[PDB]
Amino acid sequence: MQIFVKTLTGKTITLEVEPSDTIENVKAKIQDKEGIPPDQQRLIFAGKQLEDGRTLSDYNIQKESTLHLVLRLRGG
Repeated sequence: MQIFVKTLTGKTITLEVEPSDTIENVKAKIQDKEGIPPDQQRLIFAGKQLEDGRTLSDYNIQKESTLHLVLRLRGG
């Protein structure tokens, strides 16, 4: 099933995913596509960061849901 990932500035990256697979599986597509490594990738649904080793069903992320892609540098 597909979701939507939005970058900082506001490019939308349409992205396909499997709901009982993990956030790591989401990140490996983003990492193929754009090329940000998964430590530097930070995916925000709403105002929670999604944990790595959990599924999309855990968070309750579904078809045609918007995730926001911002980065991880050093400070925060």
